[PDB]
Amino acid sequence: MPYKAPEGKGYADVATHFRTLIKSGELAPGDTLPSVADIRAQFGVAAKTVSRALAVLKSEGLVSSRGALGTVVEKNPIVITGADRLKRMEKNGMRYAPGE
Repeated sequence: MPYKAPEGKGYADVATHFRTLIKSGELAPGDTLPSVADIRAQFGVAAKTVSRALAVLKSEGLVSSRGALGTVVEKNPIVITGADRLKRMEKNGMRYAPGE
């Protein structure tokens, strides 16, 4: 784990990279949130910034406060009914992390 420092980005980059964690990451939907340390290296972001995007990850990263198993990532599947919402047909459809 390389502690990757945030050069000039906020909780947008983490929200973006968290969408990857939820894919294969180890943090699939149905698993509970890791400590900020895991994010801190995966997200080249500040160790407070994870806790920032987390409030977005309720809709975005699919997480919800679950007072049983803990802060488990299965809240609200992002409104994806097409590739437009996730890939955006405005921009080029180049390779994204398909198994990270």
